[PDB]
Amino acid sequence: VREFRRREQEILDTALKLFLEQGEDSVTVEMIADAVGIGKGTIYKHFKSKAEIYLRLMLDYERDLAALFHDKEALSRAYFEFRMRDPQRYRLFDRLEEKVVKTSQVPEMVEELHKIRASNFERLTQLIKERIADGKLENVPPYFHYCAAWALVHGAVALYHSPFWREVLEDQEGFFHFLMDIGVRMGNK
Amino acid sequence: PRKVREFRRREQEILDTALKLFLEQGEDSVTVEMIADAVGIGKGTIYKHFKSKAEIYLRLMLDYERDLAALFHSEDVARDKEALSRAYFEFRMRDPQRYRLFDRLEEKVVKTSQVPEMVEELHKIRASNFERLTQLIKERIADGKLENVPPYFHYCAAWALVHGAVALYHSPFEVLEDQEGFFHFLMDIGVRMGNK
Repeated sequence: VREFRRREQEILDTALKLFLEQGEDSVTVEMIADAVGIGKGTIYKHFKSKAEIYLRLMLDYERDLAALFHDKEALSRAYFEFRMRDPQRYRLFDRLEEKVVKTSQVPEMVEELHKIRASNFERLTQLIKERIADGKLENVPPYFHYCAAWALVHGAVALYHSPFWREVLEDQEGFFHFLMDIGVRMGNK
Repeated sequence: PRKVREFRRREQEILDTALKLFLEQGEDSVTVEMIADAVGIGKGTIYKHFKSKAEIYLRLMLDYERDLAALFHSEDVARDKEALSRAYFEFRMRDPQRYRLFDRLEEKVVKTSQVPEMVEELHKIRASNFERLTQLIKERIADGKLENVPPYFHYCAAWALVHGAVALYHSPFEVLEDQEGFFHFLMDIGVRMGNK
């Protein structure tokens, strides 16, 4: 029943933690089975392969993003918070783009991923257009704002994996909120 | 004199040619003999300038750092602190292929035992450039332009924006018509981020 959920989200949450601690190529399905305490027979009733776990973790990420779009300033801020919390996951997903998404594996899930990604792209573009029409954002093509936000998030994720960040940068949580302020205010009219 | 001027002219032609060949065919493919042949000299002559490809690598990086240092000697009759801040983003964001090349060379030659005198040189100029850029930040904070947060906040934000812009230009994303207007939009954003 609802108990199917406990397992599912337990394989999901275990797999991801495993993937980020030890690299995803090293993590096999038996390992996620032992870590949660079950056999790979029971793994298969939930996820027929690790690629289904890969895709489900990405589909769940896009679904949480979509939930966010359901105060435009507070929304723009909560979008940068969501994109920039957890840089490790963002990098895992960037890698899975070439390892799983751009292949013939789990094609029904990959097809749904494209659909929710195109839909999320449209929603954030609409937020940009409304902030433009509200006079907050500069009246340039919306992909100016879209690609600027893409660059800022991408470079912030890269920054979090750097020796400067983990050894010289002091107040990491204060900097995090500074990054998000910078995100809300960029391109402002 | 003449002999040194033609020496330095050929050195520069070697560096211009090596860099072009590196970006066109991937640096790992390009031998010194490929470079010498491209400039029309032999191996014996190119050896008189750079004893190995690794020395060409390091010299290209040093040249970059000396270019950045000279940016910080812009006179104020021509560059105020806001104009200098714009010129830094301009210098940083033009040439994404070279930025991406220099990232790879960091692993290949800088963090290794090849050409240790040039590498020691590189870290010294880098430290001076870090101090120069931090100074510009602190002067813009004191002028009321930048938000009064630790200066490394602005430095890391500037790093993140340049890094992401370079990755944007390496993406398959026809998405960016009017790449010149967006380039000047990105520079305004650079100048304006973290403003009070």
